[PDB]
Amino acid sequence: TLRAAVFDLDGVLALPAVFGVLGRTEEALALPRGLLNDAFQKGGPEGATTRLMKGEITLSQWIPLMEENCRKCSETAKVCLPKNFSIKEIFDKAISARKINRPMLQAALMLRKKGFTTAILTNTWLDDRAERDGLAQLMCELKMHFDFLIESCQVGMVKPEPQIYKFLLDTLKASPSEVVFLDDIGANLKPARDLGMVTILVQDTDTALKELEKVTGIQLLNTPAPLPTSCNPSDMSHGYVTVKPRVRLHFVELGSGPAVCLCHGFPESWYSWRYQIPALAQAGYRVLAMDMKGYGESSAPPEIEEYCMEVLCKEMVTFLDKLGLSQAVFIGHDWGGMLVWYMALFYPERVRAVASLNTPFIPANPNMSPLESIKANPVFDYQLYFQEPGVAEAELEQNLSRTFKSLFRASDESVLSMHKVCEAGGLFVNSPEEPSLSRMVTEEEIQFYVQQFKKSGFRGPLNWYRNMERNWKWACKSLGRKILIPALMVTAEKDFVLVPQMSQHMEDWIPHLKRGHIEDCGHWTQMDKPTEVNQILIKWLDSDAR
Amino acid sequence: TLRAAVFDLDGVLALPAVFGVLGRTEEALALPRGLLNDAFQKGGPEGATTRLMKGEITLSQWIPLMEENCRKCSETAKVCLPKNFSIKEIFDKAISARKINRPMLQAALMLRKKGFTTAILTNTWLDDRAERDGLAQLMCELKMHFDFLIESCQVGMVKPEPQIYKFLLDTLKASPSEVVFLDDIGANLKPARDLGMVTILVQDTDTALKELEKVTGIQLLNTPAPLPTSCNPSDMSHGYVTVKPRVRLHFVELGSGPAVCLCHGFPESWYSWRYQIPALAQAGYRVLAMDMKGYGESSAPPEIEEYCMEVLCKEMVTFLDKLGLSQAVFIGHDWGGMLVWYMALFYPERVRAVASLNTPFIPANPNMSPLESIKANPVFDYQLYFQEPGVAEAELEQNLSRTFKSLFRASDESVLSMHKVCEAGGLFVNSPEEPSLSRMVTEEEIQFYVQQFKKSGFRGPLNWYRNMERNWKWACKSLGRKILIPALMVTAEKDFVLVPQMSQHMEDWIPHLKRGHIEDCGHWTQMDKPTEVNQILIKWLDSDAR
Ligand SMILES: Cc1n[nH]cc1-c1ccccc1
Ligand SMILES: Cc1n[nH]cc1-c1ccccc1
Ligand SMILES: Cc1n[nH]cc1-c1ccccc1
Ligand SMILES: Cc1n[nH]cc1-c1ccccc1
Ligand SMILES: Cc1n[nH]cc1-c1ccccc1
Ligand SMILES: Cc1n[nH]cc1-c1ccccc1
Repeated sequence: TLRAAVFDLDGVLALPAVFGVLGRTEEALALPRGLLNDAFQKGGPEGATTRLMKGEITLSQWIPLMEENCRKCSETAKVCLPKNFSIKEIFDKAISARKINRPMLQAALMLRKKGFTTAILTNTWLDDRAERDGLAQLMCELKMHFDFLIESCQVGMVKPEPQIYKFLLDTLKASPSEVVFLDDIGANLKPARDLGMVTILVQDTDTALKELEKVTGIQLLNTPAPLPTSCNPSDMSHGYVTVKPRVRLHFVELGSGPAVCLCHGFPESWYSWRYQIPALAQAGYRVLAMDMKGYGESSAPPEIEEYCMEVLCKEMVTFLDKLGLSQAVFIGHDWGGMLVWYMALFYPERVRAVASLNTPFIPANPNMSPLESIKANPVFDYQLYFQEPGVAEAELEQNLSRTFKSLFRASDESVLSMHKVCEAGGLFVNSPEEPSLSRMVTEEEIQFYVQQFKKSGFRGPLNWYRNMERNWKWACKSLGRKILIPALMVTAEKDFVLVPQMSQHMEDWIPHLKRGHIEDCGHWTQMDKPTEVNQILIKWLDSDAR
Repeated sequence: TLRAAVFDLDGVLALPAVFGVLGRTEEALALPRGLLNDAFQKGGPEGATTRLMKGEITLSQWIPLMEENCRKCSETAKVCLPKNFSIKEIFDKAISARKINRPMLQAALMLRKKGFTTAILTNTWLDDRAERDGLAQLMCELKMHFDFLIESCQVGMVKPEPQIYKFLLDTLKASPSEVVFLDDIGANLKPARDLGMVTILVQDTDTALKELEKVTGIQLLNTPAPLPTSCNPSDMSHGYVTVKPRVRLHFVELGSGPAVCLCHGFPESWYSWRYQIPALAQAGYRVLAMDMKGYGESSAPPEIEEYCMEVLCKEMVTFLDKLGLSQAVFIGHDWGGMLVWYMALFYPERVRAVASLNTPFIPANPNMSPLESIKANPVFDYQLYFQEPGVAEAELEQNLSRTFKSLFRASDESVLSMHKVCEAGGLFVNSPEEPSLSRMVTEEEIQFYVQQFKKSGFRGPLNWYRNMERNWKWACKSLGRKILIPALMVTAEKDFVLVPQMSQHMEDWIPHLKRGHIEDCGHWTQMDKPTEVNQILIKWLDSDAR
């Protein structure tokens, strides 16, 4: 029975294959057929290309050897190479044109998700070209999705040598009959077949996946659209910055490029951004996904005033200072979205660009108490229930599993009365004891939140809602200002508290405001519609944040 | 008695002052004298500029108001503003031209070092211009060196209003007679003088520093060249990455830009790079200063084989993978320098550029055992003393304070026989019990190393020296290769083990190799000559790493 799947890189996980480009170059240059492909494999096991693939020499050392091979091949065939013939130019162009074969990677992902051990087995080289980064990027993206990466130039062996196949089996800890092996080269497939492995000769991707589906008994073609890559907490880089003697902020960090600071809402975690972190890093950004003050591995001081917007914003400025960052793009959701607008208003020089999911920017009304304003909208009734220290902490901490399962639900899975709350006496009056698992979250994801909240509970988080008067006084100082830095407002059609209509007047205060809108999306935007969130954020970052 | 020093930003810590540029623009445009300076201060406490400085409006909102003021001023004076008159262009240019007044900052640094509380008190604005980053960078660099930064636009008060001065005193927790106040504006200096503060009217920096020196009784002018900014461990961002089930790597992180991975030697710490970390981040790089495997907060497994170069290099590749970095510049010293050459040789695609301090690149001799080679050079005798598990651990762990004080010494402060070692029976035979403190290190810096080494001791560190045969076998695979990526070799004149002469044949293997050389420099390069190291590294990074 199959339990491992092995994929080649060139012509399988990345397209197009070398044989095709050498063929195309020959056709473009009107060279004798097979000349370049012939000079490339010249000397077989004793040739320059074999030395390169075994890691005896680097790619830059191999270029001049390939050039000699081309000249010998041209001399024997009595033809002339064009005056401006450059192997370097040809090879630079072909490497950069090579892209991940997305449906093949999709199939590898599905097999692993079903319990298969997956590996990449490739005849590759040590790339020291000035343009090597393009290749490093492709390999870094690809490799993360597999259990193993076996590179000919690292192991000192090449396909079709029999030893690399026994090495592969040793690495997989599998018998040949338990392995499917996919390769676009018939000669490289043969030794695997000779050992008793299932082999797939890859020409067109669709037929290869049909053969793969048939042999594994797992549907790989025509499948529903997969979710974006998520995060495994234990595999992330965890960062810790002391912003003041009693306060440290924890963050998860991924990628290179402009700094993008993600700010979660209530009662959440850096983990609420799990589907955005890999996508934004792959899009060319350095992601800093915070545990906001009062949450997860960040400090959670007990005092209400430690959670006013002025204090929270000052600490995020200190966070940047200590990291040596002059700016960051600030992206927030819910209370994180509230924080990001205030960062834009009070610290524009430190904010490269600002984006909020669900949370609109509404200027403080100096002629009305926030308490007065809140009471007028019945959907904000829970905020009044949250005021009394200890009451909401007791209900929310009673059963963490129940709390998160009740909260984290799609628009059609509501389980709690988002009413009063106060008069019903609790957010969970008439709510199930053991709610059903939302289609949005797995049991494992719920248990992560449960474990995070065992450290500090709900006091710090609830304190974000206990500074209404103080926040209002501070916000009143900004009434003569406008937000003129790049800004994005993302509305969620089915957030029944932070309704899209609440954002309708934002252009009065943010004239250059850009927008996104997500249909059939509840309050938990990032995990409700991750694909849509990623598309909106990346498009906006690439156009307005650089 | 004075115990606090307050500095203005414009015309004191940053030059040149606004009044001068407005004057220059008037002269350049042949405008009536004082026209622009007049439109700028128009309306005094009720004017647009006061609203801007109090933070009522942002800089972008203030530009159009300043333009109207200019037109009213031109109308009354019966003159015409040129057709292409742009306040935006003028102000953009003046902000970018403004630079830190280095001697003034030097004096502020010296006063704080002597126990003064230091602060910046500035009439500033909320910058939302597309070019705001230039200013954010200047402020971020400046602010780190002071106890307080008081900005008019954050506190809603301006100089010369009396309240800002009482606010300043409250912040400093000082009586007016304990404060020196430096300002280039006479009107802004007056309220401080009226309270009883010592005041310095700053015109030319040298005279201001003479007045400052006289009043504080501390030499500030003509002082010896200061050391580069160091690191306070508790103020750094600390990162942690699990590279394998039992191994986590710790690093300190600072700055934005291309990733620069610093790799310390034996028996050191990320802290050995303390003078490089702020300088390289300020130079525009994202510094990742490692605790190498076996050190500080990184894991220290007991097995010798966990410390072979092949394993160490693979883990540094995993470290990059987990951080989502396709490449990093690798800079190493001693064993870190050995690691970086092997990273360049085995993982060129992951290495943006490579630099080593002291450690040369010498290819493995396949016709000789490393043990054979080592024995031939008497300066490497200690490496033979290090071979036996437990012997060197016992001597080095006996008294950590003694160990680090004996090791970390300048070229003229040698305290140990760097002889055999074996026959003398210990690195500390005939060495003092309580060595004198080297001019290179403070007691506090020594105690940091002492505290780091209490966690894992010397087993992991010494294991770096216990893989000679294994490292030699692995290095022999790379004999046909050359290092063709950007590379820098830095020699230290007075390193009596890793002598500059050992690097003499490197161009045979690294044809494009660039070099640096440090005179009167012992083995501990980074702390021996930090200014020189910073100059060499930054110049090289800017030309070859980007
Ligand atoms: C920020 C926020 N997140 N969720 C609900 C929120 C609020 C907060 C104050 C007032 C109205 C609504
Ligand atoms: C916590 C919260 N803040 N704002 C809205 C919230 C919701 C929305 C839907 C279901 C539960 C909770
Ligand atoms: C309380 C309030 N009233 N109006 C606006 C308010 C804010 C402002 C900043 C942060 C939270 C809430
Ligand atoms: C790397 C290193 N750092 N210091 C001394 C070193 C060595 C190591 C092996 C062989 C000779 C010299
Ligand atoms: C540890 C070490 N490795 N190489 C050279 C070393 C020195 C050099 C001078 C003084 C003490 C130790
Ligand atoms: C032992 C040895 N002999 N020659 C070169 C050697 C190396 C190579 C890599 C790392 C440490 C030492």
